[PDB]
Amino acid sequence: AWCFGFLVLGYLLYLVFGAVVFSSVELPYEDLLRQELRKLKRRFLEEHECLSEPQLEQFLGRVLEASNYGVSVLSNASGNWNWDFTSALFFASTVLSTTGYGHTVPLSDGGKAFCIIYSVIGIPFTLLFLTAVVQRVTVHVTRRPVLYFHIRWGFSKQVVAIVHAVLLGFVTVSCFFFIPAAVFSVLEDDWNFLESFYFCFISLSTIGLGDYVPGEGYNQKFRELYKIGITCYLLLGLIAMLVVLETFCELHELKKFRKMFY
Amino acid sequence: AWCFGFLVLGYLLYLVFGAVVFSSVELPYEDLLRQELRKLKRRFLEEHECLSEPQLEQFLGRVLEASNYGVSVLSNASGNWNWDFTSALFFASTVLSTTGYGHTVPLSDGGKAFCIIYSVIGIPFTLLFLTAVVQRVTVHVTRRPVLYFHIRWGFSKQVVAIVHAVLLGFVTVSCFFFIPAAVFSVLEDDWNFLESFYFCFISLSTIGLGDYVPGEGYNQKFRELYKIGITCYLLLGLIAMLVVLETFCELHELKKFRKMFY
Ligand SMILES: CCCCCCCCCCCCCC
Ligand SMILES: CCCCCCCCCCCCCC
Ligand SMILES: CCCCCCCC
Ligand SMILES: CCCCCCCC
Ligand SMILES: [K+]
Ligand SMILES: [K+]
Ligand SMILES: [K+]
Repeated sequence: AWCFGFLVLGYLLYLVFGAVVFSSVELPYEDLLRQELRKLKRRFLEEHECLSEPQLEQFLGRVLEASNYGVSVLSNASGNWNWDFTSALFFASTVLSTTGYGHTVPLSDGGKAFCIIYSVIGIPFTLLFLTAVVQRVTVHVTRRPVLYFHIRWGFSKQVVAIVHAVLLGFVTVSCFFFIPAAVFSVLEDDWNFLESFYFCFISLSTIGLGDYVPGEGYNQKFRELYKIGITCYLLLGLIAMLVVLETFCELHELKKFRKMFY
Repeated sequence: AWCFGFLVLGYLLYLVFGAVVFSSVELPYEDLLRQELRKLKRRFLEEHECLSEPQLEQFLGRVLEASNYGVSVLSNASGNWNWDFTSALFFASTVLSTTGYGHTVPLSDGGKAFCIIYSVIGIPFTLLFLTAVVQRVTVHVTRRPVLYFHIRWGFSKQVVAIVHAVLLGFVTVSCFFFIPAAVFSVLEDDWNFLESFYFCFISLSTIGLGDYVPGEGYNQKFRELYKIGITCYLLLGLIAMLVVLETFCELHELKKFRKMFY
């Protein structure tokens, strides 16, 4: 009934809350870096006294645009190749999965045209693949065992459904957040558990903001195999998430909530 | 029946197709830029003959990391502020909407911890808001008029549903892709219709790869109002997309397909 307006107001106010706290958290840091660059650049020109400021600007602009794409001039402009076939496979999985990883400017002019045609057919297609798998998977993982819980012990399905949903909710977080976060943290030599879990969450959830992809390690050994394994893991984790989500919707308490709310 | 395996093989082969074409499209361009930096940096050191290469590396690394975050040293390190309250509001809407816009490294250490707690409660919440609105909206926009089409002219609902779905599919693309792409293209002075439509598609779809957000224009006048209007537009466009998607699922031909497929 009228409560629907309450949800909209609460949600929009929640968004405002998120915005203000994000600004407070990131404003002193960004200001600190801004001040740091505003002294470092000036210092560079000061001590050298041999280089000109307008002339430096063209070089800085070109390199910065290059790093916006994702190619760095560091290491004699010879870092780990960024657009090899394997990384492209990770990129395609992340576009279809809607995680959308990539750099500040991800694709060149021609590649933005192609993405549109590729994705516009491949999003309903991947969605069709995902729904079919969760459908087939959910019957085997969740509905059929609930019947086993219902037949052998002969007690209320609703009690089983809540308990089954929570236990599944725990295993998937255990198996697909805590364990992978540990794996990535030990593997990558520049991360810790919090940051690795951040990547896990932002990957299994389809946010995928920015890039922040494990694999940018210089002189990585099995970079290709790593890339293809984190792609299969990503897609499959989205399935597991899209199964625990499905079971929660089936629950009487949650499905009743949405209907009573409306 | 067995056809399910055919879908999985076709989908995975489709992903491989996307990867190879993406690599071919982006490999010569990235190589060209890589070669260009591999001559430009060397030229810079050559003509100046006053600056040292290892000493330059620290400065380049610091600035490049700063631009990975999204703060540029250009314009005397005083460009349009990036983390003001309004931009943060756009960022929060894009995290909840799962579009995930942001730079190569979007958030500092503290802000990655906060995002997890904020999003983990706010994704089921925004999802709950979205489903409620499409539910209420769909009845008014689609079901009730279909009844008008069904009562007044008294002919097959299925014919109406297909025709109604296509017409709705046309209006929303007309109203929320072609028109906004035109608006952004004329507004922003550095884009054209193709690129603007690319942003529209990647925004209404939850991909949102990289950043590529209109608003980075230097000396923008009404940047704040622009930011808040493109946030309301983004969220609302996701609603319209999540309504045309819903109506297509209702169609007998499409719902039959998924069931016959399974
Ligand atoms: C790829 C299909 C569309 C997007 C699906 C997004 C699912 C998000 C699930 C979030 C689960 C809860 C995380 C805390
Ligand atoms: C909002 C959170 C769940 C994800 C919904 C994604 C919807 C994608 C719609 C794509 C429509 C393409 C039309 C041509
Ligand atoms: C029960 C079918 C699972 C299929 C998983 C495919 C992962 C690429
Ligand atoms: C029919 C209700 C529409 C609500 C729109 C809210 C936009 C922020
Ligand atoms: K995304
Ligand atoms: K998404
Ligand atoms: K994204």
